Amino acid sequence: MAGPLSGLRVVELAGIGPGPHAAMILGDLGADVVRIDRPSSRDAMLRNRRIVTADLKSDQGLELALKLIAKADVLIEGYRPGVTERLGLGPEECAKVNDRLIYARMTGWGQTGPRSQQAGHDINYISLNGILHAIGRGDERPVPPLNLVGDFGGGSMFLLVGILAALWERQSSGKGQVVDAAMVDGSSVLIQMMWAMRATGMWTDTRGANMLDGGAPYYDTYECADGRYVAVGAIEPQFYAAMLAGLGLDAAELPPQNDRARWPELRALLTEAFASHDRDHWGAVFANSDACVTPVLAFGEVHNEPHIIERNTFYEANGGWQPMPAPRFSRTASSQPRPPAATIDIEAVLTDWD
Amino acid sequence: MAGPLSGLRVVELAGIGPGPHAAMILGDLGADVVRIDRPSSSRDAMLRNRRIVTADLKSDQGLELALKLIAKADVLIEGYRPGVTERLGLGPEECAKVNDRLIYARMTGWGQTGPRSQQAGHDINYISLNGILHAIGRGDERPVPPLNLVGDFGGGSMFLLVGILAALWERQSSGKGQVVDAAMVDGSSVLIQMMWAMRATGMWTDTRGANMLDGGAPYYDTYECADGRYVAVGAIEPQFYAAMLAGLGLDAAELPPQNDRARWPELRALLTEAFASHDRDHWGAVFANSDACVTPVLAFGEVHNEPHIIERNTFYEANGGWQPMPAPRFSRTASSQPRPPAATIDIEAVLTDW
Ligand SMILES: C[C@H](C(=O)SCCNC(=O)CCNC(=O)[C@H](O)C(C)(C)COP(=O)(O)OP(=O)(O)OC[C@@H]1O[C@@H](n2cnc3c(N)ncnc32)[C@H](O)[C@@H]1OP(=O)(O)O)c1cccc(C(=O)c2ccccc2)c1
Ligand SMILES: C[C@H](C(=O)SCCNC(=O)CCNC(=O)[C@H](O)C(C)(C)COP(=O)(O)OP(=O)(O)OC[C@@H]1O[C@@H](n2cnc3c(N)ncnc32)[C@H](O)[C@@H]1OP(=O)(O)O)c1cccc(C(=O)c2ccccc2)c1
Repeated sequence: MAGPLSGLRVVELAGIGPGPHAAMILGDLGADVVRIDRPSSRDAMLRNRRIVTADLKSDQGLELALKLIAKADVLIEGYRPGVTERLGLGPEECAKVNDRLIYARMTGWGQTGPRSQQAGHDINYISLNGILHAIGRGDERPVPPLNLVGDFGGGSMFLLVGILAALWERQSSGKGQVVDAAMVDGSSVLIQMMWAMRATGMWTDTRGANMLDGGAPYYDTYECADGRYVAVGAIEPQFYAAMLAGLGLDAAELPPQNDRARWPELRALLTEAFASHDRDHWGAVFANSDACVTPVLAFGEVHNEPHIIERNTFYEANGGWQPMPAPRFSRTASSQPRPPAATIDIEAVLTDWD
Repeated sequence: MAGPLSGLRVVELAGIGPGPHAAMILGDLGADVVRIDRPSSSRDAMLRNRRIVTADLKSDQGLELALKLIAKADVLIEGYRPGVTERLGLGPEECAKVNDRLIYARMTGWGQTGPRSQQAGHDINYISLNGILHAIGRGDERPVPPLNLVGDFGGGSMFLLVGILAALWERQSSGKGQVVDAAMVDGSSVLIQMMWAMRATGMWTDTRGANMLDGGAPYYDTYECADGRYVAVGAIEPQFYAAMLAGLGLDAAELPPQNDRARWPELRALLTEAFASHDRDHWGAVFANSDACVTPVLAFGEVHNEPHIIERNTFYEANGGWQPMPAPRFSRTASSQPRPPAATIDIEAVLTDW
């Protein structure tokens, strides 16, 4: 198996959202990933796995599972607190059969506290810690950033950092431990820059009035003549100057880049400029530029973008394109993901593993 | 130094955004983090858990001090355009000669090669190219940037972290380091792999504001309350949706079906009128301890008053401002409270200590 995590062994108890995403990235980087689902696969998030079923409520299902776990490095579970305990797959049961196991618990609200038993999804976790309120236009209700910030960014990715930091700690101590990854925590660390900026008077709680939330005319999207969009991210004054020259705009006509009181007016001037040509035109004009102006591509166009094609950021599978592994490694390179490995028998795996 | 990454030694060539966010988290988890800034130069909490040092790397003495640190360290982080470290004398090849155990971590937006590899850019630019930006915001309006959460951090720093830590695990076999190439355009593509999966199997359109998780579903969105503040609704599962309806006072019999997309306009109007009839804190009461997946959308400034946030110590206080505590959490080797940014140190003192 290709990648820096060759021969890492990972047991995944099937769930949704973050736990499966973390398992995927582990797979992607060469880990041996076995996912236990329940007797009751077309999701490419299940790439780079062996799938096995087992009623974990049965006596045998439990016993089989504990044999897997005994032979593994990492266990991932993404159920509400208490769930794995009741199955007899809790951290303490696992530590009897393998004091080396990294026990990885993926929740939204965490392991304890008043909301620990509440159902939730991404939108709920990011609502509570200030993140969701900060996203969208000011004259309007907050908009969910898909499920990128709670499930993945502040979720799976923190589970991963935890699984791999604990594997490092293990090398010097010989012992596993429990990783408690809560989306409400990770997503808060994910947005630490805003907490830093608010502390130094450089971020408000007003939506749509900030450097990076879309309120700044040099950090936003603009509609073009054809109804498609560009993104502008020209924060540094020299990039900003370069953009203005490429728009045909004389800097003397315009309010200061960072006079926030005149942003409305600046925006109107830039709006009229971008509107006068189509997206492709601006993509051309600004190629090789430090003006920080890029075409906003829809998913279906991404496969036609030179920089995407030539770095092979995607590969063709199945119905269509999928992201290749990340990040990239010079010596032990990941390989192209294996499609979801149709259900094998949990005994097979055990023989294969000893 | 507390945390699972105790012992880990890290050199960070000062940059902006992902590079320092990665460095911070390593610090957060116990790593020993030394940051080399240029002398043309702390109230940014993103530079917590650091020793800072000065050094002109353009000078001959600068370079060789730098090169000593690198020799005695496990990890190098740099986030400059490709070719910059080379032309400084700090490239991978030069580093591999004073320390072949080094994890050489390269944080960019566009990657190390290809047509955009020298273009300046920010978060909004990298997510504009891979389909992400286009998918965020309401359907009748231009895309809205999800702050810099998806490119810089979730799809940037966090992949840098996984790469560093995956390579550290690899260096337990081979005894040799390697080059980690983390590009935001790639990492953020893996961050959104779910949408690429659903797109392949007909469960996600390219139409902004018309999907299950982008705000198009009346049961996964925010709603404005009587007081002009908001709640989040994430009631995807039918059981949770039913619980929400009951709390709202709406009879399922009078509403269109939850997933009859063609009648979402009606459904949304009904839910809109219901949520609008009481204030956010009413709904907060009604639904606490419920599985209805309704939470208050708090602003940053109110987060410190939320019981579940307080009790799990998701935040700590520092220098007039709350800041996030490290994530994730570890049962045995817990992280400490982060130390504030430390006034500078002489690069000699550090080489001694090491
Ligand atoms: C955008 C969105 C997301 O945000 S995904 C992230 C959702 N949040 C979390 O994951 C946080 C932690 N987990 C939970 O809070 C719950 O898991 C629950 C999701 C609320 C469901 O609650 P429940 O259904 O009540 O489950 P539970 O955790 O309470 O326990 C159920 C268990 O089932 C039993 N058993 C488990 N394995 C087995 C087995 N092998 N054999 C037999 N039984 C098993 C356990 O014993 C336990 O049962 P109980 O004893 O306690 O009954 C998101 C992201 C991605 C996808 C989705 C979709 O919904 C979706 C759907 C279709 C297409 C695309 C997406 C949503
Ligand atoms: C939301 C937003 C973000 O998205 S942040 C992420 C931006 N993207 C990246 O980071 C990816 C890779 N990097 C770059 O593409 C460039 O770095 C550049 C920043 C575009 C432009 O930088 P340039 O100014 O051209 O620098 P360069 O990297 O090409 O080369 C600079 C070098 O400087 C020299 N030298 C370095 N160290 C030393 C030293 N110790 N002594 C002497 N010289 C040194 C090198 O030699 C080289 O110079 P040259 O030889 O080539 O001249 C974001 C995130 C966070 C913050 C911000 C803010 O802007 C902000 C600002 C204020 C408050 C709050 C936020 C924005």
